[PDB]
Amino acid sequence: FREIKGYEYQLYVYASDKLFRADISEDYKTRGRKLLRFNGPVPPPGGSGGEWEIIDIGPFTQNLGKFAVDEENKIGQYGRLTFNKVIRPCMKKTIYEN
Amino acid sequence: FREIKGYEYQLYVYASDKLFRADISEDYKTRGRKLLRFNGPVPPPGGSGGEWEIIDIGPFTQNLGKFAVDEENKIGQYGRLTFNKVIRPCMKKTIYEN
Repeated sequence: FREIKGYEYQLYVYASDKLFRADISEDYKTRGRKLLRFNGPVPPPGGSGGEWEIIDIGPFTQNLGKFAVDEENKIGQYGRLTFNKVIRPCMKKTIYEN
Repeated sequence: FREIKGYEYQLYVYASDKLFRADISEDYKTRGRKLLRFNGPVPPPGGSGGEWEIIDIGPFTQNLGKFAVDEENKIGQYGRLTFNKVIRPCMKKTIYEN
């Protein structure tokens, strides 16, 4: 916990006049960067703090993991994957209407 | 801010015995789900809290946005995009070595 492994940056980015969410990893030692997420268009953030909480890892959460693996298998970036389980911590963010 | 637009779930998921980070959106009204991120393998989370902070939107952050758009243009999910700007809030997470 003394040695840094890397960073993750989460951005709201306007491109072609539409708003996207993008996540970027940056390795500490090599400075190498990777795009992890780029989705939208998304609503602009409110001037107040987002609402987020850790949720349990019961059946609903396990099912989100199954969904994620099923959707990733349609993409194929990592070959054919077999879902094992979701572990703690799981986070839920609630996005409110303007 | 009274009406919910949807939720976002952030998971650590084991698939084929490797650990990935996955993010899922869930629309409130339709319950429709989308995979937004699935990357790894990633280190397992520590038993303590992750370290995260909001950072300014100066040149370094603008450059992360340019990177994100350049990388998304190599994917093409949204056509050819033109970077405009990164807006607040931008978040930085530090991932420490085990």
